[PDB]
Amino acid sequence: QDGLINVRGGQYGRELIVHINGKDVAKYKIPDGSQPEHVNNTDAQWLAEELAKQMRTNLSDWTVNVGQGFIHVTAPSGQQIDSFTTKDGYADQLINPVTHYAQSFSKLPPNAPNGYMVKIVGDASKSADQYYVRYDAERKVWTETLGWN
Amino acid sequence: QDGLINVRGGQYGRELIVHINGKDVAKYKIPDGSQPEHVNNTDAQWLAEELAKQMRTNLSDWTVNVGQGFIHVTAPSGQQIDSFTTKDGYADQLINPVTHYAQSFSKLPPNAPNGYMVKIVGDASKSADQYYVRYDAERKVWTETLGWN
Repeated sequence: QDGLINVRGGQYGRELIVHINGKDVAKYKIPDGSQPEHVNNTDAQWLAEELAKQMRTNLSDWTVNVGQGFIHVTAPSGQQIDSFTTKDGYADQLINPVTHYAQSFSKLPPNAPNGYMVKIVGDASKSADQYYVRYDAERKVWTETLGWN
Repeated sequence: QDGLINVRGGQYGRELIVHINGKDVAKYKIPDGSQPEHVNNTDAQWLAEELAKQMRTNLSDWTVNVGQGFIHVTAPSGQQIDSFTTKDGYADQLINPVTHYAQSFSKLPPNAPNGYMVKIVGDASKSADQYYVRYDAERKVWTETLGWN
């Protein structure tokens, strides 16, 4: 019942969709560069509201906020974020659907706003258990805290 | 009896084929940039159905699906994916035929959809055995599970 899609510099001609709840939500491709309006377009920040303003129209029952970040999808008590994929168009380094479960400490979202926790799972390279981090911030830092339940 | 070809940003003038069952299947080269239709073309996502729609025409007995991903080739009980290579045109970082056997944890496909297992073989750098991972997701994470048979 929350979790987030960080945006990083969408280049030209890449259809970005968000596949929450099975439906194709937040459809946009960054248009082909002929140049002047397109170079202001290729940033992540203008997309960060352009992707989000369509998700305020579609399924439509919960509120969206973005900071430098992400797109902080968060549902009410009835619905959840099952089948959460988000197509990239370019390689994986374009945008990422990142959730409450990362597979390493290095693969971790930059902002992920203050009330947020990740179950870091083992890297399968060290003999490590599965600790949790909980960004807290006021200061951009991933600590280590208690389990959620 | 499954396994997958991740696509990452095919640049201009690179013939991509998929060599399943010996035959040259899914032939396309990304056309030379003169510019406007070609910059929408150079993405991985438009290729992800363009490569797959030819494999729905050729050998033709099994269904294809793609998510953000890959091309999830999966055969029926009679046929298998023997001689599975997939030409890249650019370097190895363009597209990769990746199967149920990786040689390290770092060399591992990003999505590889939920019902999928990899035999991680030893890196020949540590004194390590050959453990299996089994992506499970709902959460983009490679765990460690039981053997298949």
